[PDB]
Amino acid sequence: RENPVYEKKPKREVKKKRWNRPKMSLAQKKDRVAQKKASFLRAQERAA
RNA sequence: GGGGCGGACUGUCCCCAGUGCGCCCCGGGCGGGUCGCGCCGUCGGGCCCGGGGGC
Repeated sequence: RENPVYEKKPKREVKKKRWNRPKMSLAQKKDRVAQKKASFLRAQERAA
């Protein structure tokens, strides 16, 4: 009842560090499947 | 399409291969959007701009 006013905590500058994985692009996710197919083919041609 | 810097990720070649991203350097090719200059053409427009036989 004496001092009810609220004071915001001072803001500290961010170092701009990303903590979570970013979204990979179409080129990356297409190269991934291309090389997956290539790897499977090259493994199977030997395993046979 | 290249190089450098930093980094994030993928693949049963993976000691290796491969992809994107932010910055810079790029020698560049492409076209059109804007502006400037030069040249060409107009029985062009400016009462047919201005200078030295017929209406």
